[PDB]
Amino acid sequence: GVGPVADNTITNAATSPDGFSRQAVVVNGVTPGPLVAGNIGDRFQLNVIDNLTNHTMLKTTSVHWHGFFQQGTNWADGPAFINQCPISPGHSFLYDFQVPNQAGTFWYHSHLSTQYCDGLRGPFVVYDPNDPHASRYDVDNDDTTITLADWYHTAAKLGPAFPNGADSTLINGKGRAPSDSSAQLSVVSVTKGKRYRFRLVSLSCDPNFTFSIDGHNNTIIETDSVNSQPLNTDSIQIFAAQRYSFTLNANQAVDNYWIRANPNFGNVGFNGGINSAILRYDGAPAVEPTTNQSTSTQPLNETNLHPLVSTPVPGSPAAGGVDKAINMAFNFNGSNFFINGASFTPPSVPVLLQILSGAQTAQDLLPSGSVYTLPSNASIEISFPATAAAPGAPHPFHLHGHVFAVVRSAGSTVYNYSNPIFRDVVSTGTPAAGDNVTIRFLTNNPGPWFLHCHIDFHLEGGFAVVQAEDVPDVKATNPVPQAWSDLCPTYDANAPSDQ
Ligand SMILES: *[C@@H]1O[C@H](CO)[C@@H](O[C@@H]2O[C@H](CO)[C@@H](O[C@@H]3O[C@H](CO[C@H]4O[C@H](CO)[C@@H](O)[C@H](O[C@H]5O[C@H](CO)[C@@H](O)[C@H](O)[C@@H]5O)[C@@H]4O)[C@@H](O)[C@H](O)[C@@H]3O)[C@H](O)[C@H]2NC(C)=O)[C@H](O)[C@H]1NC(C)=O
Ligand SMILES: *[C@@H]1O[C@H](CO)[C@@H](O[C@@H]2O[C@H](CO)[C@@H](O[C@@H]3O[C@H](CO)[C@@H](O)[C@H](O)[C@@H]3O)[C@H](O)[C@H]2NC(C)=O)[C@H](O)[C@H]1NC(C)=O
Ligand SMILES: *[C@@H]1O[C@H](CO)[C@@H](O)[C@H](O)[C@H]1NC(C)=O
Ligand SMILES: *[C@@H]1O[C@H](CO)[C@@H](O)[C@H](O)[C@H]1NC(C)=O
Ligand SMILES: [Cu+2]
Ligand SMILES: [Cu+2]
Ligand SMILES: [Cu+2]
Ligand SMILES: [Cu+2]
Repeated sequence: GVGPVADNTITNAATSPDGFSRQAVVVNGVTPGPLVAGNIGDRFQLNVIDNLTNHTMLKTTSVHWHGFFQQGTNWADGPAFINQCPISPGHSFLYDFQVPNQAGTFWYHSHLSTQYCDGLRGPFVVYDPNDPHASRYDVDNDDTTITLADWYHTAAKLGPAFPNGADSTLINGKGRAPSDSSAQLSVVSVTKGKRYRFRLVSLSCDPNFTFSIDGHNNTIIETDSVNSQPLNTDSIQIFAAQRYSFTLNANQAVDNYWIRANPNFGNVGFNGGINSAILRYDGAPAVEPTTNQSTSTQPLNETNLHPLVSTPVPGSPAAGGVDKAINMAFNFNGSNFFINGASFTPPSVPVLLQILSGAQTAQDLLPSGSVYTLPSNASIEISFPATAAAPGAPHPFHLHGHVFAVVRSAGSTVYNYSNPIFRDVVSTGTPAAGDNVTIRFLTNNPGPWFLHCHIDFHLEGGFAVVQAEDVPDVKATNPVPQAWSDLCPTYDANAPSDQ
């Protein structure tokens, strides 16, 4: 829609995606924000204009472009106090980066506190003119992007620290809450006889969703920005921050069909058309579907996903057969999450600025115990053993600046060192199954990269660490613009009520 070169204006506005009016953080007037798009090889120049006025939802902001490597532009990655100080109200900041070696489905969101739950989130697509999946579909545009979101009637800072589900699931920005069962539902239009590349994006801040379309099967062709071999499914459980592209063939009778996105907790099911949208074939009447849900007989299993092209797993085919192995031991005390004994507290000086100011060892870098220094050009293995010590399972963990191989998926005891799927957000599963979800990546990208649970309320509680990669090369590799250098002084000069 907008981009690669565009203004993104951030404001507070009244919205009613489920008929319930509340103040939210919006992008160019809307939540979810507009589709940002471009092509592989593009330079993106996204000018984020901070016109926020509401301290409760934060007047400052910082935008993360989810899934992008940001090689040589660590400064524009987004996480507050990791890669930048927040943009201040009444100021603008230009995110200027390239996407030379990636295509697929991404998203953007505030990476400051829990601000993205309040509305600052939208889809981001990078098209491939030579897309290897192009022969599998006919249509791929603005109207084939499907966004999923949890929506709350009480703002992130005003409700419980860990809410027990959303008031409504939104599909393409609309959904129903119990307060209004006649609220406008989103309609996705299809012309019979065409195949559509639907890009499913979870903008969720907490819950995962089990996505299905009545009377239609789906062919998965992309997993978080990674091209997969075609996998036919009839349902997709999608965790917060994950993406899938699936091909839908509009080959059924001209009719209305229920699109379903059932959350794992909160208001579950479909009473009164909650958790629902409409698949309308051209020529079908402007009414609700009356189609019935069928049992999923081909649900998506992550272990069934494999890259479209041969993609070697970092290291050697053995447990710990890497240059560096890291285990993440989880703890939770009622209010804060801990990884290996440390609950993340954002430092005063952004980690990247600390590095630029000379800090290159874990010892010198702040916060103490939360920063892991990684060797350059090395294979890394990280395990996230599921434990009842950290409730809120299944936790979807996300690694910035990298795609990783999922050598062991949730609900599986298999270690796949041959052809596992690569992605950027992974469910760590449940302690009930004795899950030990394990990932592998190569250190090809100098800079500090955030590694955290993508349930934003959990991130807020400190469920995060920093992977500081190739620290002695970070400054030379990531030259910073004057505008970036100016962010921290401006932010630190703010009255705390203007934050
Ligand atoms: C900054 O942002 C924060 C967070 O978004 C705002 O916090 C809100 O604070 C107020 C208290 O001042 C709370 O108000 C409560 O709202 C309850 C629900 O209100 C809805 O339902 C009402 C009955 O149907 C309806 O009248 C009301 O509409 C009105 O308010 C809307 C905005 O909320 C507005 O868009 C409409 O035009 C209309 O004026 C709501 O739809 C209500 O039941 C309580 O009695 C109480 O009034 C809010 O809950 C807080 N919001 C959230 C999301 O948590 C804060 O106001 C913002 N500051 C400024 C200056 O805007
Ligand atoms: C989506 O994929 C599923 C799973 O492959 C398909 O379900 C299959 O549908 C066929 C045809 O409807 C079923 O076979 C038929 O069964 C009925 C009743 O037993 C019988 O009367 C017919 O003669 C025929 O054999 C099949 O059982 C079923 N498979 C499973 C495992 O559920 C579905 O058709 C696909 N949907 C579309 C629209 O492509
Ligand atoms: C949890 O631990 C943090 C320190 O990391 C502390 O600030 C907080 O008070 C604790 N909360 C409890 C005891 O629930
Ligand atoms: C998970 O895997 C790591 C590394 O292989 C291992 O050290 C750890 O003990 C495992 N945890 C569990 C609970 O299986
Ligand atoms: Cu993200
Ligand atoms: Cu990210
Ligand atoms: Cu979590
Ligand atoms: Cu992040």
